[PDB]
Amino acid sequence: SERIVINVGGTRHQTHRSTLRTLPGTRLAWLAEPDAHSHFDYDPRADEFFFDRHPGVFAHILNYYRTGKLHCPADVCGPLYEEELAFWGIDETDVEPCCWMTYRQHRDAEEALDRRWQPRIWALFEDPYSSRYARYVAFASLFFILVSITTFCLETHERFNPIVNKTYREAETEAFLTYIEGVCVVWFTFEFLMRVIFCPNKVEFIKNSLNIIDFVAILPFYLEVGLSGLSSKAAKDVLGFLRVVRFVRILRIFKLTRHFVGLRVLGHTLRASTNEFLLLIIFLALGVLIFATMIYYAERIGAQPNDPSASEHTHFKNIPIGFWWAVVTMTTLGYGDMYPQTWSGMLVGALCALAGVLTIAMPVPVIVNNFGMYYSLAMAKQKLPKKKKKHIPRP
Amino acid sequence: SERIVINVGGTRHQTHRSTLRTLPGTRLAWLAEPDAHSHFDYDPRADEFFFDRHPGVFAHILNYYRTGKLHCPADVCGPLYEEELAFWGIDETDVEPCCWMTYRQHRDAEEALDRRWQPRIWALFEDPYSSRYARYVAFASLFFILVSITTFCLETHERFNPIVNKTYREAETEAFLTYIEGVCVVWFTFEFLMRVIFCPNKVEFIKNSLNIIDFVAILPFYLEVGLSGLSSKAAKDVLGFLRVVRFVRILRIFKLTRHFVGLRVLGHTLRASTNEFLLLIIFLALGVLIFATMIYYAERIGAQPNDPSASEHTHFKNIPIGFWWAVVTMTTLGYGDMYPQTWSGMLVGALCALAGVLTIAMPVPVIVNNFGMYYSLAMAKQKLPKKKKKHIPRP
Amino acid sequence: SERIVINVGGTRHQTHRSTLRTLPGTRLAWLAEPDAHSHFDYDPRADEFFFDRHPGVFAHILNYYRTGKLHCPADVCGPLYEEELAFWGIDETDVEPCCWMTYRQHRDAEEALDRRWQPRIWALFEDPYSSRYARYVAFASLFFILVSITTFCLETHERFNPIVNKTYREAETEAFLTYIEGVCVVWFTFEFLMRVIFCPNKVEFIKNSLNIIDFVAILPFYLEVGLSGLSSKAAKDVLGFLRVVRFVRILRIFKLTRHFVGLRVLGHTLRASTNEFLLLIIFLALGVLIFATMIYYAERIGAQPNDPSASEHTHFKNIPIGFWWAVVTMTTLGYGDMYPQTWSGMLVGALCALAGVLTIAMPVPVIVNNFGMYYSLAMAKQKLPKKKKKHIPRP
Amino acid sequence: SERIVINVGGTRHQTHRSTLRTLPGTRLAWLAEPDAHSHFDYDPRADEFFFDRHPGVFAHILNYYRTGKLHCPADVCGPLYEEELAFWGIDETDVEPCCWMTYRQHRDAEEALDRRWQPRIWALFEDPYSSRYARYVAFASLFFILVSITTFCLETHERFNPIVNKTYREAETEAFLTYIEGVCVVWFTFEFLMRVIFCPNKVEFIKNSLNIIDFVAILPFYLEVGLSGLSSKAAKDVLGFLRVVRFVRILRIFKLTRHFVGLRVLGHTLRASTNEFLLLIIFLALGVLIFATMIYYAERIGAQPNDPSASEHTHFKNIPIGFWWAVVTMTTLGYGDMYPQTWSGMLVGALCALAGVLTIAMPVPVIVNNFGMYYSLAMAKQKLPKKKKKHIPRP
Ligand SMILES: CC(C)CCC[C@@H](C)[C@H]1CC[C@H]2[C@@H]3CC=C4C[C@@H](OC(=O)CCC(=O)O)CC[C@]4(C)[C@H]3CC[C@]12C
Ligand SMILES: CC(C)CCC[C@@H](C)[C@H]1CC[C@H]2[C@@H]3CC=C4C[C@@H](OC(=O)CCC(=O)O)CC[C@]4(C)[C@H]3CC[C@]12C
Ligand SMILES: CC(C)CCC[C@@H](C)[C@H]1CC[C@H]2[C@@H]3CC=C4C[C@@H](OC(=O)CCC(=O)O)CC[C@]4(C)[C@H]3CC[C@]12C
Ligand SMILES: CC(C)CCC[C@@H](C)[C@H]1CC[C@H]2[C@@H]3CC=C4C[C@@H](OC(=O)CCC(=O)O)CC[C@]4(C)[C@H]3CC[C@]12C
Ligand SMILES: CC[C@H]1NC(=O)N(c2ccc(Oc3cccc4c3C3(CC3)CO4)nc2)C1=O
Ligand SMILES: CC[C@H]1NC(=O)N(c2ccc(Oc3cccc4c3C3(CC3)CO4)nc2)C1=O
Ligand SMILES: CC[C@H]1NC(=O)N(c2ccc(Oc3cccc4c3C3(CC3)CO4)nc2)C1=O
Ligand SMILES: CC[C@H]1NC(=O)N(c2ccc(Oc3cccc4c3C3(CC3)CO4)nc2)C1=O
Ligand SMILES: [K+]
Ligand SMILES: [K+]
Ligand SMILES: [K+]
Ligand SMILES: [K+]
Ligand SMILES: [K+]
Ligand SMILES: [K+]
Ligand SMILES: [Zn+2]
Ligand SMILES: [Zn+2]
Ligand SMILES: [Zn+2]
Ligand SMILES: [Zn+2]
Repeated sequence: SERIVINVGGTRHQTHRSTLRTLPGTRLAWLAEPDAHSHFDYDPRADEFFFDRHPGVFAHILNYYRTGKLHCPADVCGPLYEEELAFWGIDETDVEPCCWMTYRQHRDAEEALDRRWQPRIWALFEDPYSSRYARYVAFASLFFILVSITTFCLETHERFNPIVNKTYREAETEAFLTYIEGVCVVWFTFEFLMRVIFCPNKVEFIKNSLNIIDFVAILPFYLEVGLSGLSSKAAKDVLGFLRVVRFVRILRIFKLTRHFVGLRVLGHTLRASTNEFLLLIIFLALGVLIFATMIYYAERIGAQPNDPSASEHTHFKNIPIGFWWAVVTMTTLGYGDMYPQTWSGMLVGALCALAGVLTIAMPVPVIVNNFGMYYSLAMAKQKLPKKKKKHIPRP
Repeated sequence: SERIVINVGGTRHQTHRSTLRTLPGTRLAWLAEPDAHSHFDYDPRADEFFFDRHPGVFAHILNYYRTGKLHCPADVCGPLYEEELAFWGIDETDVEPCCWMTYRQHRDAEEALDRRWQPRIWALFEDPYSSRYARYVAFASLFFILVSITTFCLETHERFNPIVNKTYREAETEAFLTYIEGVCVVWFTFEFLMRVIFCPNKVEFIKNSLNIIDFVAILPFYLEVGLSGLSSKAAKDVLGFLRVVRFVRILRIFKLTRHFVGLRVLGHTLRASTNEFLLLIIFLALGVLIFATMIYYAERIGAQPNDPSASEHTHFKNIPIGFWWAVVTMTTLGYGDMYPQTWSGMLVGALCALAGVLTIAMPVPVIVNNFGMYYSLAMAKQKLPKKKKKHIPRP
Repeated sequence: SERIVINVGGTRHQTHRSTLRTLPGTRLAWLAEPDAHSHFDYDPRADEFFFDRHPGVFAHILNYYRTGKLHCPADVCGPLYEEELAFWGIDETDVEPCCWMTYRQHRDAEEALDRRWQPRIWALFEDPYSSRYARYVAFASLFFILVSITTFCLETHERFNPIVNKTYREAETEAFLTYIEGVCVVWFTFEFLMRVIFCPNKVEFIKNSLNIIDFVAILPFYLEVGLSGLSSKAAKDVLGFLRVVRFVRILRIFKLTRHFVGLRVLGHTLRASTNEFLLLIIFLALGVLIFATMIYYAERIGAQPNDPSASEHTHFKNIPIGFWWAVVTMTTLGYGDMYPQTWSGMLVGALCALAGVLTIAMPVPVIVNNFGMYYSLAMAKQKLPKKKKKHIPRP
Repeated sequence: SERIVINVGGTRHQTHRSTLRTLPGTRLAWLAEPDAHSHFDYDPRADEFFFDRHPGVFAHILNYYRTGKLHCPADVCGPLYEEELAFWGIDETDVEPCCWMTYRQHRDAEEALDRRWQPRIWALFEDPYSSRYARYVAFASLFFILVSITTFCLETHERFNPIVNKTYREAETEAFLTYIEGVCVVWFTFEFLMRVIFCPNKVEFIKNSLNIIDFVAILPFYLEVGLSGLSSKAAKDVLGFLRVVRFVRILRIFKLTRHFVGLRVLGHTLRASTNEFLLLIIFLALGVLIFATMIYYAERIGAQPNDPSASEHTHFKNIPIGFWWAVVTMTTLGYGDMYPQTWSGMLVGALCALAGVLTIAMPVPVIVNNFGMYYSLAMAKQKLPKKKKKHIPRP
């Protein structure tokens, strides 16, 4: 008589058949049919149906059935409630906004985070420490990347570019640094040559950004060597262009840091928080423009309409330079190259400081907390090494 | 015999009729009446009343009945407990302070966040991307707003105001920038004219701050054009005033950013955190005044009562300038235009730095966390698109 | 037979009499006695004892009885668990460290936050807005405090102290500012005189820090007026001392801000977080000393043992000045008056920057979070105005 | 018939014997054996097994049995769930990543935080305040450490090193400071001598870093005294070396601060967050290198290939100095000694500022939150003094 008792894991839940039918197409709606006594596990003597599930969360699922809103309990995790909803046939997109984010947190974080000697030669990058030879190769690669970066940094130092007035007063970098860069080049191009020759999935290897970086890093030395024969003025200009391009040597440390879990988590966080990064950029641009205009106008209060001497006493000659001042003041960087010198400009700068603090504190915590989730999940996955399931599902 | 059993969703709750009557005027108080056996769903054989509700939270409601204090469970959400309290007749303002904020969080966040061709022409701003023509119009508006802002920023640059000594050594802005601003004006005033002519709810349209901004942005060009005919000295002064007013061009980017969810969430957060903003302002003012006075006095320790040379060795000539120093030091901005040069002033500046850090870290986290709630709720509402209810309430 | 059933709010809990006796002196230990059948509410037919309490938390209390450790459920609040423990006779100091802080949070926050016309005249400060006359008096007091502060700030400005060379080239402040300070004095001393004459609890009134501040603020004007008659050189020195003491005028704004809930919450937070403030001070001192010594030594690498020219190229002449540099660099203030100019000093300064960031981020979040608790509780108490209890305890 | 009822603390849990056998080797798997009726507490009349445990968490353990995933309820603490899992034979390493971190938090924090007169003389450092004589000794040690640090700081001040041109224009520190350092030395070496003579566990005492620091602090004075007799030029060089080593006096304040709970918690946090510190270091190095290169190239846009005058207008002569600029800009320190002066360098500096803010805000919150856990746990352990257990385990 409209009375149905559901025994979920030893706990008897009593509700109405109309309440069960309120959500058609689900297991509890099917149970509310006159044929459930034969279509389900039914007890004639006890006059109740049995279910080997978790009653505590069945209570909340039946609360959805009863009221019309699907919430999520805070005493169990999202994955557990998801398994129970899947078993009961409840659509997980019915979760109310008051619980959706907490319910999805873990799944969202997981989504964000996720010849016979030819294989041996291709194993040079895969777990280099696994083999002694590959570990030694990795150590040599670290040496020859650090040395290349050091040579690139030193080539710009004035000590290594004494001015030669014989050939014409121009500068000339020392040749020993070039020789060290050359030995770096020969070793690193040996590695690149073996990687390119012994290369499965050629399309993927070419598309690989790290390999592209390696190729564009090795190109300039060869191009400079070849073009030196031409020894033309246009060849000199192209040599200058090649020197400009030589900066790609610093990008070979991303290969070294590619195995770092913190770096991978940071990359995943950057991919996930694109909206927050765009929000930060837009906020910063708005504040920069507004405060540059405000300081420009506050530093000219009481000035003549067109007198050129109005701008002779203020660092803020124009609004574009106020942009730089505003970004520096908003980031609390405060270089001091430009600062207000009037009372009105002083008030404007104070407002700029507080506004920058607040507008940067708006989305940076969101990005930081996303990074926290992803880092914690990665560390947990490390601390939980793969092992036997220990559980046998039913035949 | 004073013993009453309430069967809430299959779970039997046993309490005393005096306990039920402790809260008069509620459903459980009515149940505690001699006529509940006919006024409610009663089972003579089982001698208990049945309720198709959530027992887990009925336990806490009955705990309110039993002890006298209404708390809120942490295993269910505020909206769920609110529905249950509403059904049971419990006043939601009885929630104790230890649980009120958590119970209300979601509702507070939601409150904070909340001719035949004439409609087609009025659809120019409503979902411009919806129609191809309106999307093109929006692209053109973006172009003509960015170009206007660029021209306004460039007019203040010294490169575009060569000094003319013929007519009288004064500055004169280039005319090509004025011409580009003029084409910007003609397009934007075409848009404004159509918006004003085809305008439902004229009162609302006039009261609209964005439309007011548009009108005050278009006024100065027309006023300068008209007043140039007068060519009087007072007309020149009014032209200078119009140049000052010309700054309202930068306010036309708020129209572009008005569709941004981050901007709307920021606005809602600013509306909600007025108390925290006032607290921040008052704290900053107190600290600024106190530390300006303290540094003024610390830089004059051991000085003569009236010797004018006492202030010749310190940046802190007066307390008003100490205000600027104190705000700069409190925000950790540290421009460096003024800094203590004595030991006592050094100690005072250190105290200013720490005090500013703490007093700014007091309410900024509150504002940030409010922003976090509102942003998370808005993102959840986006991720949860409107769909079928999927639930049928009882006839 | 060692089997006892406890019916707590309709839920039957079955345990052993030895388990109940494991904690002597409590209600459940008494229940485990052969005389509980007459000393408690017992049901012979059902063979169980009845209790009109919350079973969900009785389960955790019985878990304490069973295992030996008292924990606190996260599905209910600390006050609720406290009431239940008090009823069951459990000592609340048995709570394990894994739950003690969460259990106590709310109570700790509450502890931190906590003639016939003679009363009318004494009501001048109590809710001044309550009476129209008192509100007008408060407005006048605000006016005469702001004006006094403005006069005090302006007296130090060079515009108001033109140098008089007739009487002897010394400075002399303008007399109109003194006259305005005098009218401020007469009004404020009228208020102070009425407060002192009509004064209940004279001991408390004298001990009041705000009234002490008022008296020390009014003293210097009278002392300067009286001592001007002496017109002696020692009198001039005492006049200079009185000018130094005149700074106490800025302390009369604490009276205005004493009614501010944010200010009161800040005071409570300062009282509560004394340990964290001491930790911050000690950390800062350690880092300052260490980094001052480190930078002093890093700026003298390769220098002569005693050559005086070693310190001619570095801002770090000594360690005491390195203290100032270190505090400025640790607070991320970066004035720029002193900075490393060597590679070793540069590394030391970088280490100082990161170390300061971390050591300041250590306890500042603790203080901030305490402030957050207290502010949230105060706002909740405001949002929950006093009303009828609505609940009637049993006779 | 495949139906088994488990009565856990008065609550009847009904499941299948196959469900119980899904996890072999556990208590519930043993219960699912035909001999459980004699191997466990069984009730023939009621046909159920009894367990004096917590049903609420038994429900989640049986949910593990049922589904195959072990989660952890959020309504109870990690230690409680750990005791229950241990009783039921469940491996605590089966906890899913969605709950592992919350389940382990407390245990991880605890792991991170963890003659007859000869003993009396050795009690000089153990609870010095316990005995009056030891408290006086501690006060004297504080005096003689602070005075030594003050003398060390003052010896580098130019006031105490007047230049002597008689003996040869070199500097000479005052002798009274040396005499005060000598009395400091005699007292502190008395303490060290008694500590070394009366010393249990000599190996541990020698290995103690604080005692090593004490010995290396006392060595230089004796070495300078002894070597002064030689009075050789090489002896003068070794005297300069000893002056350099004299810096170890500042390390004697770690002994004073070794009893501070905040310092111990900081040390534990540093030990625990090694991964986060390495992440911070690697992030900072990557950003510093990248932004130094970027600013170097942005300040030379449009410059000649080799013209020496290209670097005459920019602070960024090389990339190594850009390293210093980049670290200063990333930490928001902003000294101002070097800043971009071009538009491209300005954009690069802005990007550096935001990138530094974000990359420093990534792991610093993790370290801060670890510190928060450890500090809260230490304060809780203090607030919970050792007392009687009050609970008697079963014979
Ligand atoms: C420091 C910088 C970031 C500027 C300061 C930020 C806020 C103080 C302002 C700047 C832009 C403002 C927004 C600009 C325009 C709009 C659209 C406005 O909606 C409309 O105008 C639609 C029509 C109407 O009903 O008026 C709602 C507020 C909002 C989001 C504003 C909220 C407040 C904002 C974020
Ligand atoms: C850096 C700036 C913000 C100043 C430093 C802030 C705090 C160290 C001080 C400044 C003002 C102080 C408040 C000024 C006056 C009062 C009113 C006082 O109450 C009374 O005086 C009422 C009568 C009495 O019982 O004395 C309680 C403390 C409180 C809030 C003080 C708490 C401590 C405060 C916040
Ligand atoms: C930037 C400033 C704050 C200095 C850097 C802080 C930490 C890197 C150091 C400085 C002082 C150190 C503490 C100084 C001395 C001790 C006592 C030491 O215990 C003993 O020496 C007792 C006897 C023994 O077993 O050795 C335990 C570590 C601890 C707290 C140290 C932990 C690491 C600390 C906090
Ligand atoms: C301001 C500094 C810290 C530089 C900016 C940081 C991020 C914008 C960049 C710098 C280094 C990047 C990482 C460098 C290389 C890799 C390895 C890459 O994996 C591979 O290349 C493996 C082969 C392939 O499938 O391509 C995955 C992304 C990741 C972690 C990158 C993610 C994005 C990172 C963190
Ligand atoms: C060339 C004329 C020269 N003489 C003169 O008083 N002014 C002036 C006047 C008011 C004024 O308001 C201010 C003040 C601060 C910020 C600010 C404004 C704006 C222009 C209205 C918008 O942003 N600014 C400048 C001048 O610019
Ligand atoms: C013109 C006389 C001149 N000669 C002289 O010693 N002083 C002096 C003395 C003490 C002194 O205390 C200090 C120090 C630091 C901060 C501070 C104070 C106040 C005045 C009491 C309040 O805020 N300040 C200054 C002077 O101002
Ligand atoms: C007067 C002699 C002069 N010539 C010379 O090389 N030095 C020197 C040598 C090493 C040195 O180590 C450094 C470097 C950086 C920081 C630092 C140290 C300490 C002294 C060991 C402790 O803190 N410092 C200075 C000098 O001070
Ligand atoms: C000596 C030649 C001189 N003349 C000239 O235009 N350039 C130049 C050109 C482009 C350029 O791109 C930039 C700009 C900003 C950052 C940046 C780059 C890199 C080199 C490509 C990598 O990091 N930088 C510099 C010069 O360095
Ligand atoms: K800063
Ligand atoms: K700064
Ligand atoms: K700075
Ligand atoms: K900061
Ligand atoms: K500076
Ligand atoms: K600076
Ligand atoms: Zn919900
Ligand atoms: Zn509560
Ligand atoms: Zn616990
Ligand atoms: Zn889980």
